This record gives sequence, C-alpha cells and structure tokens, in this order.
Amino acid sequence: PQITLWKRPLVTIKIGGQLKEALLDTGADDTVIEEMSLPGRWKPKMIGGIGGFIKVRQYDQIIIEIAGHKAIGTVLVGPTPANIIGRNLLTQIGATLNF
Amino acid sequence: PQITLWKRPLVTIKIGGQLKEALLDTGADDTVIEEMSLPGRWKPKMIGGIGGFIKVRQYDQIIIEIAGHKAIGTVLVGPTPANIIGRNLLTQIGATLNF
Ligand SMILES: [Cl-]
Ligand SMILES: [Cl-]
Ligand code: NA
Repeated sequence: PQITLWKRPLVTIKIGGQLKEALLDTGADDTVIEEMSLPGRWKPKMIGGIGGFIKVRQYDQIIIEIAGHKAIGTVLVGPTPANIIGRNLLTQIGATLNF
Repeated sequence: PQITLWKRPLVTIKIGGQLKEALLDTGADDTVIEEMSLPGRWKPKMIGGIGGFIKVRQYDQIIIEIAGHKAIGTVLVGPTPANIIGRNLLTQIGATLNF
C-alpha cells in the first residue's frame, strides 16, 4: 500500500495468533508492544521516548505479521502507551518513506 | 525522494532562520523541536509518548522548509530528546509510507 498521514498510520498485526492494532513508526528504532505473553527467554533493554526512559523485555526471533506482511524479529514488551512497529520490522516488510 | 529505513530518517530543516536536523516520524502527531525562539503567540501544551509527558510551547502558523519542501503549521518547542517532524507537517510535503 501507499499510506498517507492525515490520520495515524494504524494497521493490524498478528502476534501469538492474536490480532492487535499498531502504529507504523518511522521515528522508532525498535518495535514495542503492550504487555502480552511471548515464548522463550527475554533480555533487558532500556529505551527512550519523548518523556524519558522505560525498561522493556526483549524477545528475539518472534513471528509477527504486519498488515499482512510476514516478519520474524525482535519485539520489545513493556509499558508503552501504544503498540509501535519500528524500523527493525519496517525494513523487513520493505517500507520506505516517499515524497 | 525515497528514504529507506535502514537508519534513522534524518533530514535538514530550516526553521526560524536556523538550520537543524530532524527525524521524519510517522508515529508523531505533532512536530517538536528543541528549545529555540519563534515569533508570535504561544500557549502551553503537554505531549506524551514512551516515557510519559513533557511540557512544550505551541506556536501556530510557523513556516518551515523540510528537505527542500516548504510547509506551514504548528510547531511545538521544548525539551524533546530529538527534533521530530510529525504528521501535521509530513502531510504537507506529500510524504507517504509505501510497502
Ligand atoms: Cl498544524
Ligand atoms: Cl495527499
Ligand atoms: Na503564530
């Protein structure tokens, strides 16, 4: 698709067999999702946002579908105000910004 | 241009007679710049995201040039960790996300 930005670029994702809404975020290095259960072991990570820093759980090699496009990569889980798809997965699905 | 997302999508902007670097951020509703002077009236605002909220000054009808493209809109000024061009100005330069 070609997604304009008059509204927030929200898409449906599928993770763990469940559908969720998430924001396509070119200003995010990483993908961050609200609390949910993911398999395997996690590693610690500190991330920064407009307000300061939060601690998250880093899960690697997670299967995730983004607007119908398959990806497998790192997902951070923590107290984000919104589910965000960052550049680590935007690159996997071939996303570019154009103007 | 077409901008890939292998690295942060930073561009040069001209605002307030000043050149700055800023991040093209589809996950931001609004444009937020580090402390600087702008002309005109302003009013206070709180904006939020991953580590909570910060207080900014809201200036309306500010002319900006973003990678060579002129636009006008609201610019928020305050202690942001990064200069960000959000959707309110991305739309004006015709920016889309494509995949
Ligand atoms: Cl505006
Ligand atoms: Cl348009
Ligand atoms: Na003004």
